[PDB]
Amino acid sequence: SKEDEIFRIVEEKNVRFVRLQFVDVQGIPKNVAIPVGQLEKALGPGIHFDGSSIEGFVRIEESDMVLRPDPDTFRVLPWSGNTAEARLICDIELPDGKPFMGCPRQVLKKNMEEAAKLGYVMNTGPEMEFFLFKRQDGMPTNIPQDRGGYFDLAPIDLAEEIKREIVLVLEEMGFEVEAAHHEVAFGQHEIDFKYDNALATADNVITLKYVAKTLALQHGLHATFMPKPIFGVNGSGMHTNTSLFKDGKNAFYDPDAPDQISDTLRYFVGGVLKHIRAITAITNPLVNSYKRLVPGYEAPVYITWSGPNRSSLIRVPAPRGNSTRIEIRSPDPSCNPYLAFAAILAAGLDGVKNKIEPPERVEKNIYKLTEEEREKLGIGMLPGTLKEAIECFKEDELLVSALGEHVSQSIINVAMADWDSYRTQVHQWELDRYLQTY
Amino acid sequence: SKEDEIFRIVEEKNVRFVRLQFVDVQGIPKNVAIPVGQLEKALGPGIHFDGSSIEGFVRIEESDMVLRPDPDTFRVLPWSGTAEARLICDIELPDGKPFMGCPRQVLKKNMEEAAKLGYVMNTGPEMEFFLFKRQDGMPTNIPQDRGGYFDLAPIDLAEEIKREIVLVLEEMGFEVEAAHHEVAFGQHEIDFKYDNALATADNVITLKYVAKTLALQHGLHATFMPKPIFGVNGSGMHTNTSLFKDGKNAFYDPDAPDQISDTLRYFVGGVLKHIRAITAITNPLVNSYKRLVPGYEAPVYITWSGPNRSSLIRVPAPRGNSTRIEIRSPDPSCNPYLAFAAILAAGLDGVKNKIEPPERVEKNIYKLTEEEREKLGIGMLPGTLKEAIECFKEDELLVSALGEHVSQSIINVAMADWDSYRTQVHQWELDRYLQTY
Amino acid sequence: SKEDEIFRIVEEKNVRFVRLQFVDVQGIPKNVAIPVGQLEKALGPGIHFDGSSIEGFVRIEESDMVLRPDPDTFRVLPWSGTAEARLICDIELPDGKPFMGCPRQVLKKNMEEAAKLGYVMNTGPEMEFFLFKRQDGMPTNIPQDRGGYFDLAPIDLAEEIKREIVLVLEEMGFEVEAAHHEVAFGQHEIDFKYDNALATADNVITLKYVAKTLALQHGLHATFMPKPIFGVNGSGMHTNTSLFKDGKNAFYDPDAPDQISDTLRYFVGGVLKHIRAITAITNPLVNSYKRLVPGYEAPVYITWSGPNRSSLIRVPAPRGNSTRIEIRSPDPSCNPYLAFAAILAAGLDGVKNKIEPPERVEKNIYKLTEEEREKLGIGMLPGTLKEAIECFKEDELLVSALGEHVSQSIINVAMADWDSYRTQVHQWELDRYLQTY
Ligand SMILES: [Mg+2]
Ligand SMILES: [Mg+2]
Ligand SMILES: [Mg+2]
Repeated sequence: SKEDEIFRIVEEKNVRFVRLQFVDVQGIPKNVAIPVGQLEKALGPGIHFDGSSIEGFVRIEESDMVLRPDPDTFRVLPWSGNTAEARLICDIELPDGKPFMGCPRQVLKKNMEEAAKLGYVMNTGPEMEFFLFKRQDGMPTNIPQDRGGYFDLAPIDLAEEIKREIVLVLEEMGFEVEAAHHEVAFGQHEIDFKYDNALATADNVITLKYVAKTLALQHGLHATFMPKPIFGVNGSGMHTNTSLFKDGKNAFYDPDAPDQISDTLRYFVGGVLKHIRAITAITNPLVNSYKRLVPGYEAPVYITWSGPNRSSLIRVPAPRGNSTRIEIRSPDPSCNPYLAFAAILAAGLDGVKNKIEPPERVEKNIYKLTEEEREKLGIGMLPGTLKEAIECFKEDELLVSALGEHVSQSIINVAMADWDSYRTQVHQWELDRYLQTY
Repeated sequence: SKEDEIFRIVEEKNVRFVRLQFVDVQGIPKNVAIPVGQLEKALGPGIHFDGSSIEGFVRIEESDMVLRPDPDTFRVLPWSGTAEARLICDIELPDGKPFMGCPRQVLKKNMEEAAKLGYVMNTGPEMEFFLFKRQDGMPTNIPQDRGGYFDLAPIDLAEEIKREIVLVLEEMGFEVEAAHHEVAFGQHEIDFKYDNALATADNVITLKYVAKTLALQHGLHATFMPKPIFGVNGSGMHTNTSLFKDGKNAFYDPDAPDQISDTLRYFVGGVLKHIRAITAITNPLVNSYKRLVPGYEAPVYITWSGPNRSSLIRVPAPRGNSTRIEIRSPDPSCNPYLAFAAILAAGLDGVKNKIEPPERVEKNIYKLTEEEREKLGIGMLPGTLKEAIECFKEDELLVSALGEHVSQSIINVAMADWDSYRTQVHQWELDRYLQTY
Repeated sequence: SKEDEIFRIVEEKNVRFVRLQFVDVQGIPKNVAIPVGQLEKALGPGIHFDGSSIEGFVRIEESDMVLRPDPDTFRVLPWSGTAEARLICDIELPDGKPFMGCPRQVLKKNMEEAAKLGYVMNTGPEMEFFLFKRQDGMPTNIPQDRGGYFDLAPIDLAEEIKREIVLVLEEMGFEVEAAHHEVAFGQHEIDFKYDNALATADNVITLKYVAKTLALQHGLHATFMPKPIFGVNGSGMHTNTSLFKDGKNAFYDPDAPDQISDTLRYFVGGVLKHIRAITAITNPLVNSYKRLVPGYEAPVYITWSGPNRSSLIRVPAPRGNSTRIEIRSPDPSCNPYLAFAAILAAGLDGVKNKIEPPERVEKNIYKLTEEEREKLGIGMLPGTLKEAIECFKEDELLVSALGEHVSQSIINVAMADWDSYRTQVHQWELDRYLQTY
């Protein structure tokens, strides 16, 4: 069985500790370290723990929970020197064996199972943008490690060595990396890995953030997936490439169709656009996410879909065949990948199941359009603030049902907690603008 | 004539310079210094100047304007040298036509419309302000002391400067009523007697001028910013208002319940009707809405009541020629000329059309639940500056009273501040997300 | 095939990453790092990427491009780790059509046109560059030493790093000819053997990459900026050029005077004809014209001569298969692909139409008077970057050879730099005028 190979690897690689990973609703990694002597117990009945101290999980009066590891996610952490360490991505179950409704990974699993009913397997291949910042007195800052730009090369790109270190580590963990390059903003970078099913890709996203932040710390740096850490430079975003597969073939490809795109592609897009306002509360979960998604500026805030036009929200790149896909450009890397993929799959399937026609394509540069011109074309915009998107998310009956009322309420609780604090704040901008004059 | 006494004062006090004061749409004082030899020219044909560089005035292609001083506003600045004086001015065009973008002219227009019905509006504002330290010649938001409400020295470290301000004000003709330390650190309040809206607005601009000037002489910075420090009280310009007709207080009616005339209730009904749009004038800054925060001890909930200090409109105890309402939503950063005009037009709309106000609310509105407020139908003010500007655009009455020119200037400056504020990355976001994400 | 040997090298040298190199219109190197597992995909269908964020490439609405590597350009970077390799790429569109904005494709096109007549252009540039100190991790313009021409240690403090660069270059297949300290402080020059224009341009981009990378490893900053220090020499990319037809040097003719063929003179006549417009390509920066200053020891005067090192075009002594002309006006900051293409098209226009060059000038052109230069009809290059861009707009031949797309990109970036440069208030102006005016 799978558990036999796990213990075979432990004896050979001399693994002495296993980390039992999972995420809260926010997507922040959590783990318990156990000696390898408890591994038999962890893979059997599971390791109990107190969930009342995890964000958006359970209450104090019913706090006992259980970690149910996923055997396939077993990897050895390469940065271990005598004394190795391994990790297991876990699901959360209740003491009675019932799956915990609030576990984000279980949510994606549920939505993937529903998609399997209809014969669809959603593949996702995200484009992770991130920043590398300096540390000052052991504390992270928002100072770029280099002042380079798009596709730049050393000596303008000062992070070639650490990016080479990150990619190598990932490959050692079974990743198939496709490309790595310096992004537009100062000290911004992008690592792209090969598409996979939603669950494996989500596990990979959480893993990549762990590896990136870890090695950056070893270099005296700080990696951050925050959407808009610096004002005046490009924000980091998570362009999510998506495609549906059915009967082993790309369900989005249809050679006998215009532009060689099937009606399934169009209906999937129609559903995603139909719910995009509510989805943004998931894919752009921070107050800071809307300082990148700002109306009226060079950002994918205008609800449109087009061909290879990189100013719309949903792009349809040139490749066809088994590479036919759609690129959703609104999400940013701070989102919970399990919940983001779940919300996109739910909306897209709602479009396929119900034959939701998408709007006309907009092959023009939407960024250079006038508000009057946008009104004539009926182009709407995404929520402007976090509170705006949460209100939109509350009303989407399909999304709340697809994510579960437990998860949905936790997302609303943490968001409105951040907002109620942010709206009361007095920022430096207000002093710099009014203090001398008034 | 008035001009003759002005020159009598000049020779006695040996005034050598005269400042020609006015304000842009934002309420910021503007002035030109002319030698006393040019005073005869100013009080006659006026002094020409360039209006293209004043906020919300005229374009570059038709920029020549004329300052027309109001002789009643002549005062000698008590900080001499080489004495100096000042004149508040109305802005006119070269052809003698009044410039309908001038805020002071706007108030004059709405008051003339009130005079058509025989009404004269009186106002008396409670001016809250902060006294902050200067660091390297630049102003800061550090309180000059760490005292509180009605505190006495040594806790109150600004007694000597408040004594100087009140003295200067009284020398300038003010009838000061009281001064005291306010709730927040280094916060204070000076109250002066009421007067007609035009007089009171001139007093408001003068008080800020006197307070800010003397604060500078003491190495401090007086600011009328609404919410300069997070976590402490904010500055609020409570505005007491009353209408007078045929010499008597139109808000008083001894034969009525609570001795409140129907003109009072109708006036309140109209103010509450337009209060969502008035807030763009009375609370014009982005920072204004860090004091007018929903769900906190702040006059955010649209209600009117008696002496209950938690409602938006308060009707204090005094009756007779002292009957008044107190509007507590404004803050000191508003343009007093525009704020009084917007309140006057809205209140007269209530009287003109007999707009019944909602039921009073004498309970503690701050301690009500969101569920309780919905049962009583209590609404809220705009939450942000954009929200209020959007409500101000749709108010056809207010835009017509203030004038399309002034209204457009207000919208332009507000959306300018907003488009800059909404794109900023603030420290709060880095403190909240940088370490974990 | 070539692809088979690439994978043979990968296994032996244990290469794990491959960089896909190219350049924007400005000549700045750009690359994408792909794991060696993706190399099979790159050499087949190619690697797609976004071209909207590359300078002077494509718009946002049609941004999907494809990198198509040239297998001949595969080299292993001698600074290993975890070995790394690189491939120079041509940019194509998703439909397989070549992107006519790609500078490397432009040179290819003009070379194909030269092949139509049986000509192959050869180039060998003399690369002058500076070695500067780093302060707080940022580059500076402080010379690493204070030495001069052909100076030896300890005066020359960059012997160890030049030894490293040449070693790396030779390991990358370069045939290095000589290296030495140049005139200015911390200035140096490395010369490598000539080759065809495409090969040599790849060598130029590689040399700057190797020089700048190793300089960083030693804590320095190598810069190919034309005039980074006022009062010392500037960096110049003398460009030796020759044409080959039927395997022999087309510029050599033993039966002719000075053993110079008519093809040589006609080629020179065409280059001089368009040299005012070529300068926008060969000297593309504002800073380029602080080295090309009229009235100083700099190749500014449009002339051609023999081995006289003061003319714009020099015909060195070697004949036979070494007959060449040396164009001394360019500087290292130019895009070598675009510079070689502009020179080729202009020279072929001279050969095609038999354009007679002006009389040679074998005297010291720098020591001539403005009066003397007018008698001989000697012209001058553009004085500023705007002057050269205006001359480049009117050159219908050059714009057609480089292509309307690349030409427009060049004009856009140049006028962008100029509109920013012309509005600046420089320190020189404050030093000259602030105290007295
Ligand atoms: Mg990107
Ligand atoms: Mg008070
Ligand atoms: Mg030389």
